[PDB]
Amino acid sequence: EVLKPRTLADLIRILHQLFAGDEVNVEEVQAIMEAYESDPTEWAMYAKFDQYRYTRNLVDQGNGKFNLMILCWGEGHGSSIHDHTNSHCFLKMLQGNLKETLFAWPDKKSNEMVKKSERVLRENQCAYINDSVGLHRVENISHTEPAVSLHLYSPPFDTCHAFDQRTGHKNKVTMTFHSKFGIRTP
Ligand SMILES: [Fe+2]
Repeated sequence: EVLKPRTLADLIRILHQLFAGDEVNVEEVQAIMEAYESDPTEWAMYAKFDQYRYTRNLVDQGNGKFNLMILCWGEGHGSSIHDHTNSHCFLKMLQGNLKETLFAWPDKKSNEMVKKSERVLRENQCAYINDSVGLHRVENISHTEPAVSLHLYSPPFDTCHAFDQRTGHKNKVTMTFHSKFGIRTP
Protein backbone atom coordinates (compact mmCIF):
# COMPACT_ATOMS: atom_id res chain seq x y z
CA GLU A 1 0.00 0.00 0.00
CA VAL A 2 2.37 2.73 1.25
CA LEU A 3 5.24 3.65 -1.06
CA LYS A 4 8.31 2.39 0.82
CA PRO A 5 11.46 4.46 0.27
CA ARG A 6 14.45 2.16 0.41
CA THR A 7 17.04 4.87 1.22
CA LEU A 8 17.06 8.38 2.70
CA ALA A 9 17.74 9.55 -0.87
CA ASP A 10 14.61 7.75 -2.13
CA LEU A 11 12.58 9.42 0.60
CA ILE A 12 13.91 12.89 -0.28
CA ARG A 13 13.07 12.35 -3.95
CA ILE A 14 9.52 11.31 -3.00
CA LEU A 15 9.13 14.32 -0.72
CA HIS A 16 10.12 16.64 -3.55
CA GLN A 17 7.20 15.15 -5.46
CA LEU A 18 4.56 15.26 -2.73
CA PHE A 19 5.38 18.90 -1.97
CA ALA A 20 5.64 20.02 -5.59
CA GLY A 21 1.94 20.84 -5.58
CA ASP A 22 -0.26 23.23 -3.61
CA GLU A 23 -1.95 20.46 -1.66
CA VAL A 24 -0.24 18.16 0.82
CA ASN A 25 -1.87 14.96 2.05
CA VAL A 26 -0.61 14.98 5.63
CA GLU A 27 -1.47 11.33 6.18
CA GLU A 28 0.28 10.30 2.96
CA VAL A 29 3.52 12.10 3.87
CA GLN A 30 3.43 10.69 7.41
CA ALA A 31 3.04 7.14 6.11
CA ILE A 32 5.90 7.40 3.61
CA MET A 33 8.24 9.02 6.12
CA GLU A 34 7.34 6.29 8.60
CA ALA A 35 7.82 3.57 5.96
CA TYR A 36 11.46 4.54 5.45
CA GLU A 37 13.50 2.38 7.83
CA SER A 38 16.20 4.51 9.46
CA ASP A 39 19.69 3.50 8.35
CA PRO A 40 22.54 5.21 10.21
CA THR A 41 24.90 4.54 7.31
CA GLU A 42 22.72 6.90 5.23
CA TRP A 43 22.49 9.78 7.70
CA ALA A 44 25.63 9.53 9.86
CA MET A 45 27.16 12.51 8.00
CA TYR A 46 24.42 14.68 9.55
CA ALA A 47 24.53 13.28 13.10
CA LYS A 48 26.75 15.98 14.56
CA PHE A 49 26.25 16.09 18.34
CA ASP A 50 26.98 18.68 21.00
CA GLN A 51 27.66 18.17 24.69
CA TYR A 52 25.15 20.63 26.17
CA ARG A 53 22.24 21.05 23.76
CA TYR A 54 20.60 19.37 20.82
CA THR A 55 21.77 20.27 17.33
CA ARG A 56 19.91 21.09 14.15
CA ASN A 57 21.47 19.74 10.95
CA LEU A 58 20.05 20.81 7.57
CA VAL A 59 19.72 17.93 5.09
CA ASP A 60 17.66 19.36 2.23
CA GLN A 61 15.75 22.54 1.33
CA GLY A 62 12.98 20.92 -0.69
CA ASN A 63 13.15 23.33 -3.64
CA GLY A 64 11.97 25.99 -1.19
CA LYS A 65 8.90 23.93 -0.26
CA PHE A 66 10.24 22.49 3.01
CA ASN A 67 13.14 22.26 5.41
CA LEU A 68 14.35 18.70 5.97
CA MET A 69 16.65 18.55 8.97
CA ILE A 70 18.06 16.06 11.43
CA LEU A 71 18.11 16.82 15.15
CA CYS A 72 20.68 15.18 17.40
CA TRP A 73 19.61 14.80 21.02
CA GLY A 74 22.40 14.06 23.47
CA GLU A 75 21.81 12.21 26.72
CA GLY A 76 18.99 13.99 28.52
CA HIS A 77 18.62 16.69 25.85
CA GLY A 78 15.16 18.10 25.21
CA SER A 79 13.48 21.11 23.66
CA SER A 80 11.62 24.03 25.08
CA ILE A 81 7.83 24.19 24.71
CA HIS A 82 7.32 25.79 21.31
CA ASP A 83 4.98 26.47 18.38
CA HIS A 84 5.50 25.99 14.64
CA THR A 85 4.67 29.28 12.90
CA ASN A 86 1.74 27.98 10.88
CA SER A 87 3.62 25.14 9.16
CA HIS A 88 3.15 21.42 8.72
CA CYS A 89 5.66 19.67 10.99
CA PHE A 90 6.60 16.00 10.56
CA LEU A 91 8.96 14.35 13.04
CA LYS A 92 10.36 10.84 12.48
CA MET A 93 12.54 8.83 14.86
CA LEU A 94 15.85 7.74 13.37
CA GLN A 95 17.45 6.42 16.60
CA GLY A 96 16.48 6.22 20.24
CA ASN A 97 13.23 7.68 21.56
CA LEU A 98 11.71 11.09 22.18
CA LYS A 99 8.97 11.77 24.70
CA GLU A 100 6.50 14.15 23.09
CA THR A 101 4.38 16.30 25.39
CA LEU A 102 1.52 18.22 23.82
CA PHE A 103 0.44 21.47 25.52
CA ALA A 104 -2.64 23.63 25.14
CA TRP A 105 -2.17 27.24 24.10
CA PRO A 106 -1.92 29.74 26.98
CA ASP A 107 -4.33 32.59 27.72
CA LYS A 108 -3.61 36.24 28.15
CA LYS A 109 -3.69 35.15 31.82
CA SER A 110 -0.54 33.87 33.47
CA ASN A 111 -1.00 30.22 34.47
CA GLU A 112 0.73 26.89 34.66
CA MET A 113 0.48 25.36 31.19
CA VAL A 114 -1.81 22.38 30.62
CA LYS A 115 -0.71 19.07 29.15
CA LYS A 116 -3.00 17.67 26.47
CA SER A 117 -1.01 14.58 25.51
CA GLU A 118 2.15 12.74 26.43
CA ARG A 119 3.69 9.80 24.57
CA VAL A 120 6.93 8.14 23.49
CA LEU A 121 7.74 8.07 19.79
CA ARG A 122 8.79 4.56 18.79
CA GLU A 123 11.39 3.29 16.34
CA ASN A 124 10.88 4.80 12.87
CA GLN A 125 7.57 6.34 14.02
CA CYS A 126 6.52 9.59 12.33
CA ALA A 127 4.52 12.12 14.31
CA TYR A 128 2.75 15.25 13.07
CA ILE A 129 1.91 18.62 14.58
CA ASN A 130 0.80 22.11 13.61
CA ASP A 131 -0.32 25.16 15.59
CA SER A 132 -3.97 24.14 15.48
CA VAL A 133 -2.99 20.80 17.04
CA GLY A 134 -1.21 22.47 19.97
CA LEU A 135 2.25 23.31 21.31
CA HIS A 136 4.81 20.72 22.25
CA ARG A 137 8.20 19.84 23.64
CA VAL A 138 10.22 16.75 22.81
CA GLU A 139 12.81 15.16 25.08
CA ASN A 140 15.28 12.31 24.83
CA ILE A 141 13.96 9.63 27.20
CA SER A 142 17.53 8.36 27.72
CA HIS A 143 20.24 9.69 29.99
CA THR A 144 22.64 7.06 28.65
CA GLU A 145 21.77 6.93 24.92
CA PRO A 146 21.31 9.59 22.24
CA ALA A 147 18.26 10.15 20.05
CA VAL A 148 18.20 11.23 16.42
CA SER A 149 15.11 12.57 14.64
CA LEU A 150 14.24 13.64 11.09
CA HIS A 151 12.09 16.79 10.82
CA LEU A 152 10.21 18.15 7.82
CA TYR A 153 8.73 21.65 8.13
CA SER A 154 6.50 23.04 5.37
CA PRO A 155 6.78 25.91 4.57
CA PRO A 156 10.25 26.55 5.99
CA PHE A 157 10.51 29.03 8.84
CA ASP A 158 13.39 30.62 10.73
CA THR A 159 11.65 31.76 13.92
CA CYS A 160 9.22 30.35 16.47
CA HIS A 161 8.17 31.03 20.06
CA ALA A 162 9.32 29.32 23.26
CA PHE A 163 6.85 29.17 26.17
CA ASP A 164 7.52 29.24 29.92
CA GLN A 165 5.69 26.26 31.45
CA ARG A 166 5.02 28.14 34.74
CA THR A 167 3.41 31.11 33.01
CA GLY A 168 2.53 30.54 29.38
CA HIS A 169 4.49 33.68 28.51
CA LYS A 170 6.42 33.40 25.27
CA ASN A 171 9.70 34.65 23.80
CA LYS A 172 10.55 34.82 20.10
CA VAL A 173 13.41 32.48 19.17
CA THR A 174 15.49 32.51 15.98
CA MET A 175 16.54 28.96 15.15
CA THR A 176 20.09 28.33 14.03
CA PHE A 177 21.83 25.50 12.25
CA HIS A 178 24.73 23.51 13.63
CA SER A 179 25.56 22.14 10.18
CA LYS A 180 24.22 22.23 6.62
CA PHE A 181 24.58 19.43 4.08
CA GLY A 182 27.02 17.71 6.45
CA ILE A 183 29.29 20.76 6.87
CA ARG A 184 29.64 22.62 10.18
CA THR A 185 28.32 26.21 10.41
CA PRO A 186 29.94 29.30 12.04
FE1 LIG B 1 8.62 21.03 17.35
